[PDB]
Amino acid sequence: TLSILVAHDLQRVIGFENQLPWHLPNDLKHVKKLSTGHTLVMGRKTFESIGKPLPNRRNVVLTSDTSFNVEGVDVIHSIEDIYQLPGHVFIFGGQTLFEEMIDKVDDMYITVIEGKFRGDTFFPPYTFEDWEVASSVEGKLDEKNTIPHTFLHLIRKK
Ligand SMILES: NC(=O)C1=CN([C@@H]2O[C@H](COP(=O)(O)OP(=O)(O)OC[C@H]3O[C@@H](n4cnc5c(N)ncnc54)[C@H](OP(=O)(O)O)[C@@H]3O)[C@@H](O)[C@H]2O)C=CC1
Ligand SMILES: COc1cc(Cc2cnc(N)nc2N)c2c(c1OC)O[C@@H](C1CC1)C=C2
Repeated sequence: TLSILVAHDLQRVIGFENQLPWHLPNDLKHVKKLSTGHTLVMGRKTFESIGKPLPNRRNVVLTSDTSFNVEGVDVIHSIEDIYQLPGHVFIFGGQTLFEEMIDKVDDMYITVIEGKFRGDTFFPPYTFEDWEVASSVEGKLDEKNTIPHTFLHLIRKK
């Protein structure tokens, strides 16, 4: 199973200066629940943003750099390697990966951040005429999660 996993704001911002624009623990907890025990596929810049492989799952980085060899990371070098990997693979970012994979994945786990952030990287446009809402669940606000957000699970129609 091939999934996108992504947080994006009302204008589909995903990124600013190689970090997330928002502070939102609940969504990182969401990511953790989903991807633990499974595989993340991520491009190099995104990996460099996370810095270390995420515990307790397979971390796969897509890069052209054949020097690349990082303890705890699998390297692949073309998009097409993605479809080898076994099990539930989450496409994990960034803009270039989402743009490359969005027409190819079975389904997407999106967190809509109900906010307008300044960004420099974006999730590509998509339509609900294409994507059916398997679930929509409001995140809870609290001291430490103070931006409204909705967990969507969307499945390619038809
Ligand atoms: N909100 C969210 O859910 C998430 C947001 N982000 C954000 O996304 C942004 C990063 O996106 P972006 O800047 O596009 O970078 P990416 O993380 O998508 O990585 C870009 C790099 O990935 C590698 N790559 C991509 N496609 C290929 C390919 N087909 N073959 C070989 N290598 C490939 C290249 O690495 P190289 O040049 O080394 O060869 C390329 O430079 C950041 O701002 C980050 O904060 C990231 C993940 C999640
Ligand atoms: C671009 O930066 C990040 C992207 C991401 C990617 C990411 C974040 N949020 C969502 N919903 N999907 C994603 N694909 C993460 C992330 C990032 O910064 C550390 O942090 C980690 C937390 C510490 C364990 C997890 C994810």
